Amino acid sequence: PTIFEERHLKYISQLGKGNFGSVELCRYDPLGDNTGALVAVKQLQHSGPDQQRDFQREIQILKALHSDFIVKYRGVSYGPGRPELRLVMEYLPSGCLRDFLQRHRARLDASRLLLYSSQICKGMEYLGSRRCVHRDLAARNILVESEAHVKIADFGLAKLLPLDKDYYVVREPGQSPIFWYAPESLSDNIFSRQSDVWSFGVVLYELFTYCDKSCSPSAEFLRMMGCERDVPALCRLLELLEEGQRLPAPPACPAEVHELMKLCWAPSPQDRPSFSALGPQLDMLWSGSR
Ligand SMILES: CN[C@@H]1C[C@H]2O[C@@](C)([C@@H]1OC)n1c3ccccc3c3c4c(c5c6c(n2c5c31)CCCC6)C(=O)NC4
Repeated sequence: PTIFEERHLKYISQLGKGNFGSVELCRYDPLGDNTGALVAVKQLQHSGPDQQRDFQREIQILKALHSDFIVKYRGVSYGPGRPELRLVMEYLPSGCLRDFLQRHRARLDASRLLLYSSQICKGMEYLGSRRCVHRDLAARNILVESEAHVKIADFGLAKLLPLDKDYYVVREPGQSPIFWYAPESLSDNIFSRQSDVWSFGVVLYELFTYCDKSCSPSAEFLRMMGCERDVPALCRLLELLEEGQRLPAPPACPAEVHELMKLCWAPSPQDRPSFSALGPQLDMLWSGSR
């Protein structure tokens, strides 16, 4: 079904919380019988004729998206006596990539990481064809369908590109540390398919570091910009980036992987590679690891 009756959505537990709004695990159980399917339901804690307009669009977007590497949309639920709208998506028990990479830091080898990279690239190439920008690409936003299959989640920050432009100016930031975004995003609030690419490079980094805290983007960068005094991090970060400073090669990270990484971090958005050009490059490296 596409429209879920509010009263048949049995709350199970909390899946996650955001700066605003949240996602919880429920089970659609009209009988109470417990044979209803479990789903992932996001809802806003701040309903007003403004952020709802954003949520409305978010729902339409995910609904229009048809990719194996993008969290699947199930329906909506015009909630409890309304303006209490709720987004219903599939539920992926294995959780998000972030924790997965930590729980399985062992079993996971380069080819597998490349596989996830490849699949993420794919779901990203597709989004681009839909004139859409994710804005918040990160390992914490990637979910696991199965051992060899991941998907992109959280489209709460996504933006549809106006027909006449290849970029969007959004004052609202993403939810990850400033070290995940493109310079133009940080200095001029400009996001685009090319900015998604940059953040994709950070994801790559996260994968090959297995989302370790010691060598995470923040950790490496903070211990790299430690300088000036009392200078906002944002300002000192941009400065580092302008000087050619980029994240290092994660320990035991194949050389080639780090080179693609650096490519994604081209100061100029037009110098970064496209997802369609990245995909086959990764597929090579994957088939190169056997
Ligand atoms: C660390 N990141 C959060 C982990 C957790 O809650 C979040 C907030 C975030 O995951 C994208 N989350 C969403 C946010 C916006 C739209 C959809 C989701 C979402 C979704 C799921 C999900 C899960 C968890 N989180 C999930 C989700 C962790 C435990 C495994 C399942 C899910 O299974 N499908 C949609």
